[PDB]
Amino acid sequence: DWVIPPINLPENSRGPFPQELVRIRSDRDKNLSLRYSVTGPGADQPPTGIFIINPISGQLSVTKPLDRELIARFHLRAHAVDINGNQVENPIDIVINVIDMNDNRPEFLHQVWNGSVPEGSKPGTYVMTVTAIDADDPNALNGMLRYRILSQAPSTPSPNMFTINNETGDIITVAAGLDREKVQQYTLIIQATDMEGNPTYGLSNTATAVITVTD
Ligand SMILES: [Ca+2]
Ligand SMILES: [Ca+2]
Ligand SMILES: [Ca+2]
Repeated sequence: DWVIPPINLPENSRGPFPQELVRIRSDRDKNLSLRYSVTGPGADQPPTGIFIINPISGQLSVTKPLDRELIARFHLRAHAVDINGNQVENPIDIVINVIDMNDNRPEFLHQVWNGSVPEGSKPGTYVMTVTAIDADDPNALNGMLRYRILSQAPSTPSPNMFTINNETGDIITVAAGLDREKVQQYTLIIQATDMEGNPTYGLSNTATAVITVTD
């Protein structure tokens, strides 16, 4: 059977509601006198009443701003009986996909990671891996994040003893001169702006790390 073309709607619509879309209707009204209704979540079920369908005509409409993070796609189903309450057309399916929008800053799991790194270690050594997550869609720039170190402290010897794999997020050293008696531990702030690190559309957020130099 031919399948009904999916309506794609982005969350956080700005109304006014009800918004207009498709007009699902049966060609029986060519002599008959139909009447419609919808079913399934958003219709006659939780959120009950988000998708309404003008009994007559068939305009299919949505009554509120949506959010992909609660329900991404809707599997509604339209029906049609004639005024003598028969049943002329088998219920047809309808899919309302909800498209992603970057409306979720990235969280960092632990807001305070900890770790160590040996005494005076050769550069490029691996110290620890911090990570973050983003509720927005993963195969999307709204869910693709990148990490960077905003600050280090103490500021000596070199005010940049570490680095962090912009993609995977594991701290690495690039400078030498680590001495647990000259500096027992470091405190770094870690940012993780999303949108593929994009600075003017990515939503940032932070967490910090304490690197304990091993003796
Ligand atoms: Ca949301
Ligand atoms: Ca985001
Ligand atoms: Ca989202």
